Amino acid sequence: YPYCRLTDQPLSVDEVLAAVSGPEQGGIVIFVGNVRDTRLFYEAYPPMVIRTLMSIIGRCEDKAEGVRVAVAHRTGELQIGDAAVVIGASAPHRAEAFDAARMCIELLKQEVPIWKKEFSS
Amino acid sequence: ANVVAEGAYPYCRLTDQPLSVDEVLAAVSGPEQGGIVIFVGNVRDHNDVTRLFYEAYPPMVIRTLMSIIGRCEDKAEGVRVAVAHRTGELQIGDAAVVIGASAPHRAEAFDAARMCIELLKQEVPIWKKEFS
Ligand SMILES: [Ca+2]
Repeated sequence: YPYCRLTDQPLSVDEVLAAVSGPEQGGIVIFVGNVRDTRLFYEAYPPMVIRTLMSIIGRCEDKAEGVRVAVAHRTGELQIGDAAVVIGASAPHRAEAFDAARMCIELLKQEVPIWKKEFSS
Repeated sequence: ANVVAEGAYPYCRLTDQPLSVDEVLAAVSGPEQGGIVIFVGNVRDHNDVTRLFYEAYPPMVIRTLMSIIGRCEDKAEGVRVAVAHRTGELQIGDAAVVIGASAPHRAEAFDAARMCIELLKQEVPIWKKEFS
């Protein structure tokens, strides 16, 4: 199965990178979505979100041969500098890894149902 | 062997040692960088060892990389690009290049990363041979 995580813990670039690596993957694209410049919370129902993430991964891998996609999304409280999402896509060639990573994040942004809360301490 | 531009310098590293995603990632991170894209170009197999060298003097290659970075950064506001490049003897699976690009938003980060690798491949001349 693909690497597909929804967690309250800091995301791992190492893990996403490893999930997507392999002898035949010449190109790897990794997207990191960081929190920019006050408290921030992500609230989600994990079963629904994870299912949605799996759907997205399947559609992205479907575009070209040898394409591997991994996704990690964070929930809970976040700080400036924290990764909210980490996406990895690999392919024999760089074009297909760029295509899959970009497709993955656009779909995620459009589809993953999430509540965003902002208040001030 | 390692040469790296640190501080205010744009991140540029030439080495014969294993590359690091984390270092490149840190190099383009910032309070206002909301979207970050990393490209890793790996040695893959076509039926086990690859030797890679510059066709030019390393300082010439650095000038080239620094110029490429400048141009990629000039395309939009808040764009940061970083390049790590490895030569010598590499294994199947080894990273030959790690590129990082960041920006306030994701679109410019993807643009910068893609532009960077494209300019690199057409402007940085590399001696490449496969061995057994
Ligand atoms: Ca050549």
